[PDB]
Amino acid sequence: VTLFVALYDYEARTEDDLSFHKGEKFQIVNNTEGDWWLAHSLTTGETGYIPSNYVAPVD
Repeated sequence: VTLFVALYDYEARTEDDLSFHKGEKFQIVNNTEGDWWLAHSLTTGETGYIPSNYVAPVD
């Protein structure tokens, strides 16, 4: 798999998005439905939407 890392902090605004900190890592569950991706946090174990421009693939 390709994991992703947060480039910036983000505070959730809705019921279905995740709050996360810069440096948090994610496994992406779905990214075929636009620029908001369904992601799974490796810190919290939660799954929810994140803005895809806030993450980068881990080398």
